[PDB]
Amino acid sequence: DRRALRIGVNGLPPSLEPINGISNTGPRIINQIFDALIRRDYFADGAKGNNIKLVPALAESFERIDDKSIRFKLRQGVKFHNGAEMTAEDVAFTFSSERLWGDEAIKTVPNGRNFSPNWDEPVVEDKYTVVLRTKTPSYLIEKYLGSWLGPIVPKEYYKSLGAVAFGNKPIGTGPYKFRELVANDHVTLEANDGYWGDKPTASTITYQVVAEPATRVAGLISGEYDIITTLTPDDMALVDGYSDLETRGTLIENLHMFTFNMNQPIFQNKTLRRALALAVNRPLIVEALWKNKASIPNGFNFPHYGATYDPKRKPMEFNLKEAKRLVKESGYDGTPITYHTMGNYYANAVPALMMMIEMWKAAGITVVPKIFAPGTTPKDSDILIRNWSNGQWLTDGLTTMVSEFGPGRGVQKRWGWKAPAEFNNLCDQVAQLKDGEERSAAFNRLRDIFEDEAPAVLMYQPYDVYAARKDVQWSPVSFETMEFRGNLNFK
Ligand code: NA
Repeated sequence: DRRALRIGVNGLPPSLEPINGISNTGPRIINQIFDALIRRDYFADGAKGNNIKLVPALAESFERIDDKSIRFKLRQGVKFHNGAEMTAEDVAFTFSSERLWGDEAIKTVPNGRNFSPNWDEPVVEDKYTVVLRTKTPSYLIEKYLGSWLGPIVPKEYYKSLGAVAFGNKPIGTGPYKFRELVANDHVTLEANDGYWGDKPTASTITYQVVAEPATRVAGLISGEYDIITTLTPDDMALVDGYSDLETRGTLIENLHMFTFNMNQPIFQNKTLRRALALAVNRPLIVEALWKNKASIPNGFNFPHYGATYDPKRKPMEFNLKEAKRLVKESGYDGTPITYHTMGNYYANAVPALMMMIEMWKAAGITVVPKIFAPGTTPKDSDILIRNWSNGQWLTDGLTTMVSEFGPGRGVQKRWGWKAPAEFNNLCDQVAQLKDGEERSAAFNRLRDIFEDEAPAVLMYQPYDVYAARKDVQWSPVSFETMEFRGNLNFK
């Protein structure tokens, strides 16, 4: 018979509503309850969980009909876990102004517009045909629909509960249905044997919260968990030493960085930001703390961007002499500069910060750690430097250089980055351009402006480490989620 699967997790998301649950901990549950119109086929063509190939999922087929619209022909007879049939009304509601990107929608789905292209209202043409469209040109609609924005929600059930209550009792069409949630303790899912895709291989999946990695590792050894999440390379020797267990790691499409509150006088100008960027010996941090498993990106540039990945782009430079030169040009007077970090919320954050403080001290810059406890929210006027992480969530270069650092977004509006006019004009263009030499050249120009301006300093692409009992065949994917479709067998 099928075995129950137990996953020892770092935590649970604030909600299981597909958008509001977007976090380091939500997608690994959400991916099981819901399906999107398009699925990223991570293991296609022998790829090691990193293929960017998008394949139809709830959409039987789709045809792009112009630079801003796609007509989807949906699978018919597919049911949500409540017994309701999925139709074009459910898909239109999922990406409607009412639920997702209108002004009232973002009161209960705050990131609905942030994670969306410039949508126009979906058009339901018949029971199973829906045109999803943007107001302005967008050759990124397919990638958005294959991203964490994509999960299809049941209109009648979602509308009767609202986004918050739906988040505590989600209903989707996915291989595993929601059974129960005990806040910050566990989520249990059950096999959806009415699933339109392959039969689920686990009878139940339990995500059990174990805050401390050491206790997660104990639980795996003891037989409490079959898989455990959120380990670092340092934990690999202990786990791999057991003949019944093994680590399963992968580079993830996330970016660890530090950024500045550019409203502060010292960071209004690019000079000290550039001095702080050029003084970081990123290879040293990667060798010492990540066992050379983390990757330094060659600019704001990753292979999963696809046509907008530039493999020939030169690496970001460590130039202590040029950093010292810029410290003098900035007029820095030795006042201590705080670096806000919520402990090791981002893996190895305090150890990396302690190494960077010494690199900054070498360039003649005094940076002091301000390790704020979790839950606390330091006010903006108190932040000088702060660590940040950005999930590189589309299989495209738009996210996050354009989505986070673009015009009207946080880095410019809230954190005062006065980006050069060409950067904002190229940001607007790459959202609308089709992939080609113009689009690829514009991203390289945006990358050059980003490095020149230093609104943030890219540290590295982290290496995520899972551990599992060898009798559970399951491979990680290059994203902060877990995929069990064609990837979960009990030996
Ligand atoms: Na993990």
